[PDB]
Formats: sequence, C-alpha cells, structure tokens
Amino acid sequence: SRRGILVIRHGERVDQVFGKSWLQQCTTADGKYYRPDLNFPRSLPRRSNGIKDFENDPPLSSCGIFQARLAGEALLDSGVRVTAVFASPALRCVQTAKHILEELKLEKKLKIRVEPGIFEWMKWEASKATLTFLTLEELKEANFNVDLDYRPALPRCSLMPAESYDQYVERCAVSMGQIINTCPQDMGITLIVSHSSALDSCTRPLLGLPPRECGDFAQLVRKIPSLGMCFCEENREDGKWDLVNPPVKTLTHGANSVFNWRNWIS
Amino acid sequence: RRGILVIRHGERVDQVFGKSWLQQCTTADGKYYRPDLNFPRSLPRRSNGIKDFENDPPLSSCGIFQARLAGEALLDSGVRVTAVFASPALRCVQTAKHILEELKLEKKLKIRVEPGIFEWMKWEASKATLTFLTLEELKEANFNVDLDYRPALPRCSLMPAESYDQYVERCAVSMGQIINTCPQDMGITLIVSHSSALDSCTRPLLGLPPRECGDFAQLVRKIPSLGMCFCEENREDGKWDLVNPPVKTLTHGANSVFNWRNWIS
Ligand SMILES: [Mg+2]
Ligand SMILES: [Mg+2]
Ligand SMILES: [Mg+2]
Ligand SMILES: [Mg+2]
Ligand SMILES: [Mg+2]
Ligand SMILES: [Mg+2]
Ligand code: NA
Ligand code: NA
Ligand SMILES: [W+6]
Ligand SMILES: [W+6]
Repeated sequence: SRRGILVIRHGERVDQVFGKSWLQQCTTADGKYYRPDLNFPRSLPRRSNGIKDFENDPPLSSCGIFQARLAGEALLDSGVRVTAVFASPALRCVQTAKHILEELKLEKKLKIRVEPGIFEWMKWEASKATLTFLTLEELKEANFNVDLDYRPALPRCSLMPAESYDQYVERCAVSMGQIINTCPQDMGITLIVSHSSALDSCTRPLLGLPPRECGDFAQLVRKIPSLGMCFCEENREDGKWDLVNPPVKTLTHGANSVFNWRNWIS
Repeated sequence: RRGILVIRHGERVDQVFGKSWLQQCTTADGKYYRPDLNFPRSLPRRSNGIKDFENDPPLSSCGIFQARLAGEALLDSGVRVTAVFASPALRCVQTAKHILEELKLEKKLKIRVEPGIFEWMKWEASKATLTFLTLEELKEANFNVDLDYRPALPRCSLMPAESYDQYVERCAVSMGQIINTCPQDMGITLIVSHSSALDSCTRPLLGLPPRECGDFAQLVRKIPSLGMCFCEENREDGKWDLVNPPVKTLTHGANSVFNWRNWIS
C-alpha cells in the first residue's frame, strides 16, 4: 500500500452566498440567531464574545455541509483507509472535517488536529482573525472531536498579520514537514482540510517543487471549487511523492437563485 | 386554515450534465457508474431499461439535498402536513419522498401520484417516447406510493402533445379534484410538481383566468429548484388567498467543473 495526503478545500461558506452583511441578516433585533434563508445553517456554535466574533470566521452554509457530507460518503464508498485529519483553525475548515469524518463513520475514532500552520495566507485574512478562532474547548463543547493534546507546528498566536508570500510558503512547508513525520510508518490516507491556497502550498513541498510565482498562485486559488481535492502518494522505496487522481470524483452542481413568488408576480 | 403548497422538483442530473448525461454514467453494456458526485449513488430499476431515464431523469445529489432541506424546514416550521400529491415524473416522486423523509412522515403519509399535475407536453422534450415508473415499480424502489389512490387523470389519457390552453385546463380540472379528495380537515397539502405548476395549479384556485402565454413562460422560467407557492383557504368566504410560504427560500451557489491536472502540476 501507499501512504497518501489528500488536501481538501472547505465547503461553501455563508458569506460566499449572502455577502458582507450576512451576519446582520441572521441576527434578530434582540441579538439572537435565526435563519432568514434555508442556506443559513440550523445553528451557530457557542463562542467567546457571543455571535459577534463570527464576523471574520463564517460557518459553512447548508450547501457546504451537504458538500462535505457527500465527499465523506464517497470516501467511505471508496474503501480507502483514512488515518489522520488535520484542519485549518478556521471554523469552515473544522466543520468540513467534522462532516467528512461523520460520514466516514470515524468521528469518534479520529480526532481532528487543528493546525494554524495550514491557515490561509494572512494577506487575505483580517488582521484580528488570529484572535477570532474558536478555542479548542469551545469547539469541543460544540461537538467537534478536536485533539486537545496535539502540539501544532505553528501555534495560532505565531501567525503574523504581515507575513509575506515567501514566509507563507515556508511555514506551509514546515507544517507539512511535521505532519509527514507524525508516524511515517502509517499506510493510509491523511486528510488536510484547509483553504484553496493549500492545494498548492501544501503539496509542492511534498513534491520537492519550488514555490509557485505569487501571481500564478493567486490565479490558481481562484479555480478550486468547494471540497476541491488534490491527492499525493508516497513511493515507499524511494520516499518520493507524486500527484495522482484523488480517491473520489469531483462534485459539479448548479446554483439556486433567491426567490419569492408573490414578489415575482407583482 | 387549509393550505396548498406547490413545490418544484429539485435539481435534475440533466440540468447539470446535459442530455448526454446517461452516456456519461453507463458502461458499454448498461452498467451504472458515478463519474461525478452529483450523479446519484444508484438508479432505481426500470421496466423498459435505462434508456427511459433520458425522458424521465432522476434528481442529482444536490437535488436530493434541496428536497431534504425543505422537508427539514417544514418540520421545524411546525405546520401539519395532511397529504402529498406528486406528478408521475420520477424527479417529482423523488422530491416528495425526500421531503417526507425529513418531515419524518414517509411511513405515515403515502405519496399520491397524479398524472394530471404532470408537465406541459409542448415544452417537454419528446413525442410519444415518455414512460413513467408504474406504482408497482415505484413501490419496488421504496417509494411509499398510494396504490389505492384514484387519479383525476389516468396516465394513458395524457394527451401526448398539447398547446398552452390544453395544459392550463387540465391543471384546473385536476386541482378541482385534489381540493375535493382531501377531507375538510385542514393542515397543509403538498403538491410536488413542475415550475409551470406554481402558476397553473394556483390561478384556478384563486378563481383567476390563465395568463397570456408569453407572460406565463416569462415568469415560470425563473422558478428555482424547490421553489414554492402557497395558497390558503378562507372557508367562510369560500375562496383562496395566495400567501407567504411556511418556509424560507433557498439560495446557494454553484460548484464548477475542476480538473486538478490543469492547475496543480
Ligand atoms: Mg485500525
Ligand atoms: Mg486554543
Ligand atoms: Mg509579499
Ligand atoms: Mg427576490
Ligand atoms: Mg443540453
Ligand atoms: Mg479546470
Ligand atoms: Na471563498
Ligand atoms: Na428544468
Ligand atoms: W477559502
Ligand atoms: W421542470
């Protein structure tokens, strides 16, 4: 058998669909959560500072949960052995990981290791996002089987708001370094649930390739669909990684437009 | 207050993968595979073989998700669902089933197949080459259909090619029956059908004449999957009011075709 690394982009986020005002849309006059569209999720997990810190840490939409579940179900069907799961500290990523594991039927067996070293390039994230993350206890209370004992390659408070592209790609290389060295003897698939950028930044170091030019890289991160996947396998006898077809198919689906019949006909 | 909720079927495999979708998921000798996750995990068995899916396609995976999300929202709304009628098109019976599953009512309420609320057979892409699953086939494939329900229109009667004026009369005829089938006991009746039905199954209830064909078509083409139209009955005043549906709308984005080879290297 061949050891594998499957890098997975998170499912659809609520703010991709509902835009910058999404949080004000689902907050009642009295400050409570409600669903003004069915693509808002059933609930939000409990957090520090109430509903207000979801600002730069949006959850999956109902469609994004579906995508994540559909991919976990396909993984179950495929027969592949999944041995570890690492997630970006971003809520959307931990949730995608949770839903994949639930459909693998492994949510109890495998703990999600939260790795800030595979968080988004800080350039593209709010400066105060480092301070936005759900803590591991908050996640645990919200029913996320998070590895409380995992020691990240890059702790969340070491993320630098002004990290350059060069610094970004380096800390992804180092994180993947540690991830690969957890137990180099395991022979199943490790999941890396992260951002569009990770499908490049987390695989190129494994492939022994130089970082992509920043501009080419920026154009590539636009092209990865929700739950988009990239799969690397290690050759046992020479220790070399190669890109191969992921163990499951792509997911292609249409949009659903906003609609009100009574409005429409006036 | 007695309500009627008209609901368009979820996303169809052929909306996303085109008319050749069946070629994409079947092997030389008719074996089904799943080339993309939006193809369903299996196809039910058909009397005249898979070829019949070309004019009677199933829901995509996204369509199933849409149906289930609406069922789950209906349950959360607290409304009481009395009855469920569905068009004989496979996509409609599938949408009905998945709604009922999330309402947790699929053992309790039987789906009543009504050929009278089938699509407009002018727009319909065929001639005399459309065959629905029989009730027996549907029950075989685990749809809790009502074997004892007597339809307003028999499926054999479906005039194989129709104009606009014929379609709207038929829908009005059938809705008359459906309003008479149900016992006086209120709650909500689900009518799982096509996008054209949100107008053609409501205008007759509202005592309203049909729209000019261009005006109808223009409005109808913009109904999304699981799009809803809701009419409540004023029993003392003997007439129907078009009202806000008991569940919110569903907005989501697409997921585009991805080829890792084109990008990751
Ligand atoms: Mg084991
Ligand atoms: Mg913490
Ligand atoms: Mg820079
Ligand atoms: Mg609107
Ligand atoms: Mg086409
Ligand atoms: Mg492509
Ligand atoms: Na995005
Ligand atoms: Na259509
Ligand atoms: W992203
Ligand atoms: W349709």
